[PDB]
Amino acid sequence: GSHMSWVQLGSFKAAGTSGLILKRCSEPERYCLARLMADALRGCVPAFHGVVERDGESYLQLQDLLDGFDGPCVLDCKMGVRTYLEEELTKARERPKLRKDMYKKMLAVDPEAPTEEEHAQRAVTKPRYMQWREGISSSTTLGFRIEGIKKADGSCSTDFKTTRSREQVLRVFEEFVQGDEEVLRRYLNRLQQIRDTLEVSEFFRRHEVIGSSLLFVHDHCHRAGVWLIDFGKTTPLPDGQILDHRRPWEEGNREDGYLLGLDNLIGILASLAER
Ligand SMILES: Nc1ncnc2c1ncn2[C@@H]1O[C@H](COP(=O)(O)OP(=O)(O)NP(=O)(O)O)[C@@H](O)[C@H]1O
Ligand SMILES: O=P(O)(O)O[C@@H]1[C@@H](O)[C@@H](O)[C@@H](OP(=O)(O)O)[C@H](OP(=O)(O)O)[C@H]1O
Ligand SMILES: [Mn+2]
Ligand SMILES: [Mn+2]
Repeated sequence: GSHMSWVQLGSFKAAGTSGLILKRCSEPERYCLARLMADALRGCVPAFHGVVERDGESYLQLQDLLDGFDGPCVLDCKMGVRTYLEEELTKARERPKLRKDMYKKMLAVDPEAPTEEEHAQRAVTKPRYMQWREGISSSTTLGFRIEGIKKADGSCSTDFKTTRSREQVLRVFEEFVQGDEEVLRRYLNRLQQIRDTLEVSEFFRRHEVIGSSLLFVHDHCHRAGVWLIDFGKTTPLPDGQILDHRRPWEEGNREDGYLLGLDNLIGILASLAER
């Protein structure tokens, strides 16, 4: 029905118009959604209708991706081998912002993960925290990770920080689709068509795509959709340089491994389909 329905049952706000949702405006994301409405990827992303002012603050007017669905099941998949901007590595070297919260969140999962100095600081840098998160999840090895699942009653889970192996990921999607062969076939058809669109997209070859997700939505009527969301960390390459989105990331090359992720994701769903 609507995302705000689930939020009720915080960058998001209810829109006045039916089938729309408001997201806190960010300059990079607004720039990206405007470009995307004129790109090959237009149909692979939520409709962007412009910006509205609400309680003296700027909001993106977006398609509510849950509108078409009757009690939607939702899975958010963060795409890429790298999940932070290269500029974070520079800031952490010249002027580190020590994060006590990120130390705690790290300590919780692996008490041996922090260094002697991090233990002394009770704090880590963001890039260090994000690189650690990439390695204990599937991000580093498969180029994506499951972030959360969110059904319509309100039953939700974010308990996937150590979902890392191909077979672990397959079992999460297995549980998500609950043996619905039609939903899985539709998901795979949609991902195949998204990969084809990304491989010809003028936007995609010219932009570093960090921290974006694929949103999987299905319902008990076997309706299934997938969209790219969250362009808040998607930035243009300088002087007409391009990415292949498959080759390994090395500081300076701005590679995101987005298509390495999508290739592996398609391979896992295709594997599940044959079980
Ligand atoms: N257009 C949309 N329609 C419906 N639901 C949406 C839409 N965009 C986002 N959502 C939901 O909101 C969640 C967060 O979206 P996202 O764009 O990643 O926001 P964010 O504030 O950047 N969150 P995060 O990346 O986790 O720090 C998604 O996982 C969906 O469940
Ligand atoms: O709690 P988690 O999931 O272990 O870590 C989150 C991470 O998932 C992501 O939401 C990140 O925001 P980003 O993608 O850079 O916009 C957050 O960073 P920050 O706290 O907002 O700096 C970081 O904490
Ligand atoms: Mn996001
Ligand atoms: Mn985000």
